Amino acid sequence: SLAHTAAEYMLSDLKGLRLELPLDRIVKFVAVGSPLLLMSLAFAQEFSSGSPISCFSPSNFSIRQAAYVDSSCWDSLLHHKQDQDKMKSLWPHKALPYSLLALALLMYLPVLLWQYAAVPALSSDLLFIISELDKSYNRSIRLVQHMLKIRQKSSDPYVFWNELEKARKERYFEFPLLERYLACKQRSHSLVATYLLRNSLLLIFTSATYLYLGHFHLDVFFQEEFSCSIKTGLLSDETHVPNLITCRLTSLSIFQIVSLSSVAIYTILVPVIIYNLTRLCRWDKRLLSVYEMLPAFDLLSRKMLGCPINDLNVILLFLRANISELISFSWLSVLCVLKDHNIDTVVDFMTLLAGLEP
Amino acid sequence: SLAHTAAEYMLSDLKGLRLELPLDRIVKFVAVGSPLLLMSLAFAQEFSSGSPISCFSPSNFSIRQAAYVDSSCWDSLLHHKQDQDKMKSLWPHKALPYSLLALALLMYLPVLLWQYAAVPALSSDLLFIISELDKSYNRSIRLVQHMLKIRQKSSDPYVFWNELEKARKERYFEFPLLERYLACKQRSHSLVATYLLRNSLLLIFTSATYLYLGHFHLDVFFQEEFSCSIKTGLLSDETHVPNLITCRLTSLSIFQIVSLSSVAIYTILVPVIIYNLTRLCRWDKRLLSVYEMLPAFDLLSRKMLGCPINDLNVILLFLRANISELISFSWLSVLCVLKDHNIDTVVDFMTLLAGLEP
Amino acid sequence: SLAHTAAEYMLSDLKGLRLELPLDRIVKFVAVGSPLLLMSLAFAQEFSSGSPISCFSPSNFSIRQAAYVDSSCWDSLLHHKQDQDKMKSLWPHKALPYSLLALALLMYLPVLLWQYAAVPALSSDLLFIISELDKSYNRSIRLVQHMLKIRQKSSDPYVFWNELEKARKERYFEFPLLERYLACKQRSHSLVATYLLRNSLLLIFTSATYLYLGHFHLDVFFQEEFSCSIKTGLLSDETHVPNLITCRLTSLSIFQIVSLSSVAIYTILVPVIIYNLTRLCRWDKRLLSVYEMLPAFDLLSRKMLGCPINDLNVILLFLRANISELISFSWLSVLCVLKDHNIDTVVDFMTLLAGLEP
Amino acid sequence: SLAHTAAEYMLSDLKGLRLELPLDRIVKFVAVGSPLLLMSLAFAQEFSSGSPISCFSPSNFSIRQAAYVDSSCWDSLLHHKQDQDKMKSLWPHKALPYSLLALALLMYLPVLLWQYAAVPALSSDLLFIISELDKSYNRSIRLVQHMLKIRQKSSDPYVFWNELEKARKERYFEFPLLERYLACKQRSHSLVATYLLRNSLLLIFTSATYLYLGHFHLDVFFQEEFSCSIKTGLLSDETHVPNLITCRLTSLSIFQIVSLSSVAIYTILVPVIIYNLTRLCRWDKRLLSVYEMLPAFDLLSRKMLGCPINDLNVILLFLRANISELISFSWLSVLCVLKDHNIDTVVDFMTLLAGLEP
Amino acid sequence: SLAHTAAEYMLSDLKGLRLELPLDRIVKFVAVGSPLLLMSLAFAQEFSSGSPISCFSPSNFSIRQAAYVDSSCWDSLLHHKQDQDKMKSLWPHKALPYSLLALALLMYLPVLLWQYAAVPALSSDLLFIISELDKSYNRSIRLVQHMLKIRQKSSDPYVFWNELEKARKERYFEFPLLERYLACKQRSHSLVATYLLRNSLLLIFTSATYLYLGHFHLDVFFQEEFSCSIKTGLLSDETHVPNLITCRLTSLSIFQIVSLSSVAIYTILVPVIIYNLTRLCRWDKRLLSVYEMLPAFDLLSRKMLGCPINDLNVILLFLRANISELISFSWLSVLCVLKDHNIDTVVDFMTLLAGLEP
Repeated sequence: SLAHTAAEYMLSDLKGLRLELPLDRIVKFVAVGSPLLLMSLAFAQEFSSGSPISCFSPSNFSIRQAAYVDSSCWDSLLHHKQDQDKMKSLWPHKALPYSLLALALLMYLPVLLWQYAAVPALSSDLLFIISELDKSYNRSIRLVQHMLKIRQKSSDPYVFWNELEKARKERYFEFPLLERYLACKQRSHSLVATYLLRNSLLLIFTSATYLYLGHFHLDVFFQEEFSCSIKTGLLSDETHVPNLITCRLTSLSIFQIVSLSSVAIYTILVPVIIYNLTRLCRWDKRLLSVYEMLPAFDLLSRKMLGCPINDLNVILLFLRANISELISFSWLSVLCVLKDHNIDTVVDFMTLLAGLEP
Repeated sequence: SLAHTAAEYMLSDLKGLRLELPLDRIVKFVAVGSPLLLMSLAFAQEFSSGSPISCFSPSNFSIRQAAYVDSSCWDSLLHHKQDQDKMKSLWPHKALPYSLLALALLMYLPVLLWQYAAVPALSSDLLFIISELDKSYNRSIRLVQHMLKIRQKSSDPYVFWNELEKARKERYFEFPLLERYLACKQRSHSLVATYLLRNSLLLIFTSATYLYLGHFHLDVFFQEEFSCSIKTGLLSDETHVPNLITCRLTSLSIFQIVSLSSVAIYTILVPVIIYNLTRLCRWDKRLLSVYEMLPAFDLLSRKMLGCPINDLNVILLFLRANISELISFSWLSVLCVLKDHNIDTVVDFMTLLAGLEP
Repeated sequence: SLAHTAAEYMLSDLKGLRLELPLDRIVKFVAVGSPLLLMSLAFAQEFSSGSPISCFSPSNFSIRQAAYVDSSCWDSLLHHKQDQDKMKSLWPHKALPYSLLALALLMYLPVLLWQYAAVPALSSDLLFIISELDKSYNRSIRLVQHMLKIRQKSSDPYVFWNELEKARKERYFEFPLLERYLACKQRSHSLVATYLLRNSLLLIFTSATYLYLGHFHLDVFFQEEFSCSIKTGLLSDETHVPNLITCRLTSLSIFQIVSLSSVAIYTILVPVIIYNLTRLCRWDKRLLSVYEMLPAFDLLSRKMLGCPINDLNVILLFLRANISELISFSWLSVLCVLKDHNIDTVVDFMTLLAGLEP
Repeated sequence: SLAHTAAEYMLSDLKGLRLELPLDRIVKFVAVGSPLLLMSLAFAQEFSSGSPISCFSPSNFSIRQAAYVDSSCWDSLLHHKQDQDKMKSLWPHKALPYSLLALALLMYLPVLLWQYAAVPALSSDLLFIISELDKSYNRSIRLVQHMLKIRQKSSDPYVFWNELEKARKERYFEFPLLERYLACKQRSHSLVATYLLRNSLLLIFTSATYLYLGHFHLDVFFQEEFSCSIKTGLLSDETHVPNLITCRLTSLSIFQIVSLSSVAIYTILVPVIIYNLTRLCRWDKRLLSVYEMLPAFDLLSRKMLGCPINDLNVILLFLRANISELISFSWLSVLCVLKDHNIDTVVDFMTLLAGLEP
Repeated sequence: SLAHTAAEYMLSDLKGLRLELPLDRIVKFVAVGSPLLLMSLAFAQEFSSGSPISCFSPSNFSIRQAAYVDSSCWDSLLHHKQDQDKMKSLWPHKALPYSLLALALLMYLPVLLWQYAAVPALSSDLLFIISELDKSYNRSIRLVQHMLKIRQKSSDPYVFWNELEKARKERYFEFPLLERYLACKQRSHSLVATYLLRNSLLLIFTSATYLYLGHFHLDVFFQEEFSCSIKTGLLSDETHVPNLITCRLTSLSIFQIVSLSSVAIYTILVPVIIYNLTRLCRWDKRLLSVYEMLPAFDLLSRKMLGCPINDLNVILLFLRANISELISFSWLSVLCVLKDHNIDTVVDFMTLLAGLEP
């Protein structure tokens, strides 16, 4: 089955960045692999359908004539009701695998749009961001060996403030270019549209699937017997039954169960994308108390105003997922005992020098 | 069969930390792989079922007519009893693989929840804790070694009872950051909730499986013959049998054996999760006797009081399984001969000094 | 099926250079793999063909005679209409896989032409050009150190208003090799033809596919029943039906869907080739403002005049995709804060020393 | 067949330690894979059974009726003997694959028990021993090499019986850390119970297999023809033979051969388990003569007294297998010429210094 | 087929030592893989047997009745000859696969026992012997170069006939540990018993195969038609043929060919085993003429006395296959010139100083 090779080629799980949120990956997995899995279950493995149509041909017919009768109606699914002659078609029974494959291909479009429209740019931005944090951290490394015999011998305030205010105007406190980079990036409105459009495509496709299931299905759902005709052409001048009644659709149960599963999976999937969309509608101030004290992280906390829709929200959402890899997976994360005005200041710095890393 | 592929993808066996207990692993393996194995056995390998329904059609029927007979009843499981006209359905026979796959997928949810909502924080805490405790070694053999050298130069109270306080309560012998970190953790109640929910989901899934097996199964269990009807539609105006009796279900034995095995496996597996849950309801004091001597290992034994339902219990339980990789898989493990007040204290030192460590 | 294999060898995704645009890549993917996917869907997997034609032979015929009748009309697919005796053929039904394979093979010609007659000559140019232009960061505030420091040494115009005509404009700063190379490349008109030919081949082949679908298809489209003759040879002297009416094509629906999808995919693909060919018809000056300040990058924006159909256009088109490999993954992409006269050009400068890499 | 996959997954052949004896390994292999091999041979490959039952239906019956007759008795194996109506079941014929799979999975429990309840503790207790034994090597030859500085030019009585006699009491040569450890492990009894349970499980399991083969088999062994009944339900009101006599079991020979092989393999396997049980019941004093002279091995050759049940026996048993890895695969193994009171003590030493390794 | 799987698992082709003689390897290959190859050839691939028995049922019988007749005699092979009622059985036709697999498994036991009972000690001895023998190179050139250098400074008896006793019988030109090791080992008789038993097991298995082929085969060899009985049970009260004559065995020729090949292969194999056995019954003295001149190799050449059945014989037998790895793959192998007492001793020593090892 092509479902397996589809699952292998597409839907398959720089050098270090996490470019996709776990919830987005879960949503993509569930929305893309479900049609392929349903197609694999329906037309392979357990339920060997064989022939999807059976016909009650008269006993006078031979084997090949019965095969002709049952094969000339599968491609001509038409109910010749006696109620004029409203020939109702049951084409979903034949087009179900095509619809499943079309939905599987369609649900992959937002993934490609995200991956190609804006991923080199985001990679460039965050790569540059991480390319100078390491060098500034190295520039901040050469303070502990300065704070070992100059800091120790003192009457507490002076050196543990005195050398700090000496280091305050000293050029390893004010960061080189971030003060302008963040101003450039926050105001630019280019990358939020990609996120919004990616979520809107999934919502629109779910709505389209609902419309498809509500309009074409739900009508031929409890219909299992239909009467066809063979003498509708060159065979009209022949002596046999003019209405080959009681042609039964063998795989009706598979049809119903596939429809129900397709409805249910997207029904439970709907609110997750809405939550992801609403994630960007607010300014996240969970850990902002500890951010305003650190030199570099003060700038991230400062530019938190105005409309909550700009590139800064997405960049911060991606950095928070990338703030714990190997180097910021440190004191910053360990600074959880500082979440509970002259004592708090000296308590906060003692904790900082307690984790003196080397 | 897709059971093999499902076993390949899901249920397939930082950088050194153990993020799962062996009992939890065996529980997950047994609860996940069992439905897949049952599905593989039931509809593949040994017993090639062929057609799960056989029909005793009258000899006047043709081959294609008999095929239509036996295909028009496998999707219309209905016992047309003469007792009015209660058509009892036998749909579990058709839906057994569906139920098995659904159970296998449902039982994978707690593993995903544990992986997504608790693994990173617990890994971070374990990393910080191990990085702090590995430095506790060169603080009781390298810092305390000047108790044996001074003991032989003096006698009793001012050499062994009056120096254990000015050295134990010394700056190099304190870990205040670790004490504060565990003090803030013992108040937390987030990560224990993940464990409780992970076990509770398995409990409710086992209960739901019990209701499913007790309500739908156990009724169609000893019934192997049912009389169907064909003239319930456009075939009503025809001359043949109106009640085509004795349609026999071929794979009843597989059904019964699968149901019995599913009952037995989970009946055996039930108390294990209960024991896992009650593991957290007590404070474990199996080795505190040797722990309270060490500098850093005194703290984790000190903050051991009050209600046991908290984060520190979980982190310590995971730490016990994580205390023996390559570094603490040493003297700490060898500290078994000191498990049996001023006699052994001078003799427990000589065993400790006997090891020249590197 | 051969479609899977052809997808494995053909269409499978120096040492760092990107010689193909992503739009070109996706165009090639969706132009080459689409007929292979259609062929795989049409004659394998979900829809099991069996026999592509059914015959209504008289009941007197045996099984082997009916098989002969069925097999003697597929290779002689021929409508003997009574309307003299215009013997219309329905050969597209038989020739669809051959046509699909021919189109799939024909789609590869522009790709191989570009890979053979364009890649090495252009790759030499890219390697050489990136090689000179790398020598621009050594001609930075390392060599322009006495320009920011001369602000207080010297005064006003001959600092950062007229200092550039003698101190900057001198032999060390300028590059004669670029001046010699770019003019000759501008006058050259060799490689400007390969891109146009490769796009025009795809356009011509699309038009040919349209003509094929409009002439041979769209006529035998709703025809599913035709009458044949078997007494057109050595069987003429036999007593049986002289014309065997109602030979039904079982796979008419697959034919219709294949034709419709083939039309739709190429209709969607048509404008992208036009966009790609028109990409070269204009000069891109999006980031020319920041290019003319830099020493080496000034020459790229200086030779920007005349007719756009030149080698330089393709060179810069491929360079902008490779301007972010690992070393130019830096300040030039960083300099977004410079896209908003005395304060303007100075602010151009301390932004350069902020990203001083080491 | 699932037997192949079961063989790959289970029963598939620190970092250098040998935690398993070869005899126990071969016992596990021949006890686990044997039922899997029998299952693979019995229901696949050479003997393509097809249908396990053949029925002599009357010639009036059609093909479908005969198929129903032969399929309605395989799942209802019940001998309707005329001797009241003691309908006897021949259910082992249908349950043989289930029994084989149950035994194959069932034999694997002791392996898991040994791997989970004894591997870590034994690995640690043996690793400490080998680590001490490879860290206390230099004090066996080079220790007396400095005493050999005088030995070359000093009289034997006072440089072989008195000068290095004090070196025996010296600080450098003594291993109390073993001396207490051996006794402490000797007083324990935790790990011997795991070995005893592992072997007793195999013994009980073989006896259970014997009970199964003696009670339910050995009765339907020469029976190949049984007479069934079809009119035992809704078909009672029909005109045909009341008993479909002479239903012959096709695969009786496979049944008999499988039973005989299962009996013979375990009959051959029985004494090895007993020998492994009694291996622990005695002191192994094969090489105690050379152990009592060596520094570290004197302690190993000191403590063998009292009851034979202790963890020390298992530890030394596993150490003997690992005493020839790469470093103890040395002079100790070379010391085979010292297995044949003033000349014995001197010949034993010039042999020791003859193999002075570097 | 299991033949391929067995070939992959069993019979599949320290760290440098060669512990199996090429002749032993080819003997094992041609003795183990031959039955597997015969089984793979005969019961698969080219000769698709299908049904191994054909029945000439009367034309009145139906298809299912004929299938019953032909399936109830394959498992009941009994010739109801009219000559009382000597029902001769033809069970080898059914048991040939089982016999072939049993022979294939039986021929592997000596390999396993040799692997498990002789490899460790032999490898230890070989490693010891090589690690001592490789030191002999700097023991005849680095130590005896002052034999021809002094020779030119004097004349005859005190320069080439009186110094050969002072220099040869010196401390550094002696190997006491090695000579004692060989003295101890030539008394041993453990490893030689393994070789003798390994060869005798193949001999007895060959004789058993001959007995099996001569007792059960060679009787049913030209018999292809046997008359069975079907009214030997519940069918006795029926109206049909009491003697269903002419049940023809389809696979007689392949049976004959398999038997002939099995006889011929082992007939060819027999003398190789006896030659391998007789290899140990003599002292090999081919290159021993020069072995008496090297210092260390003199001990290997000295102890050729008494009965040749010793562990020493086997240790040199495995040594000669291992004298040409990389280091003794040298001057020793170069020494072909000196295969054609003062004259020869003085002329021959001109090579090592000329052919320097430095």
